[PDB]
Amino acid sequence: ERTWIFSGAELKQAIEGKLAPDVSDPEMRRLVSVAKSSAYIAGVADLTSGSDWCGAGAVAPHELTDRIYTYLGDMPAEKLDEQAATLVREALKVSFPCEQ
Amino acid sequence: AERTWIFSGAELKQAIEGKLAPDVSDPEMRRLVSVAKSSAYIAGVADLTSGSDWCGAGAVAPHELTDRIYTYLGDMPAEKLDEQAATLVREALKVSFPCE
Repeated sequence: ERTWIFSGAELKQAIEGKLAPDVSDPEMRRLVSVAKSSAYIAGVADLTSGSDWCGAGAVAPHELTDRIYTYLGDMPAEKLDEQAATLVREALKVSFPCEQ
Repeated sequence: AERTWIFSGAELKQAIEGKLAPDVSDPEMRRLVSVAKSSAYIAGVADLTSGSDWCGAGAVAPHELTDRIYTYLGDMPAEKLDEQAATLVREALKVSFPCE
């Protein structure tokens, strides 16, 4: 019943530099791994900007990764097995809420 | 600047083509990092919208998503490709793999 490309656990591993399994090079596993996490987060952040979270023009990419990493660190194993993107949306919404 | 998005459509199209990692000097590594970014950006959008904007995640291979998105971005004029990539990914997925 898993159909998602990244789980929360895998996105957390990507941020930590651990999600380039098909890369044999060392000390360039890290570059590919964090490129995946940054780009996955960017997909969710770009799509949801101005709807689920606000202030895209005043937030640096590194700040998005930091908030998401903190949030994923808060999640128990059952939530981290679910799709990563919903967790990114939740992190952005609590971090950078839109005025209701 | 009016632009707040991390990837434009033009940048996602360049990433799929292996040309969005300018601070990576080894050519093969530039290509690997670039396509890692495109795959992960698309995955963020695809995972978030699965079962709502597009359907079939269990049966469609990741490479098929990239192929449909690349075709779709190739359909867009330059002004539209300057907009956020994620909404273009959602549009590509919705026309390619519609729900109900």
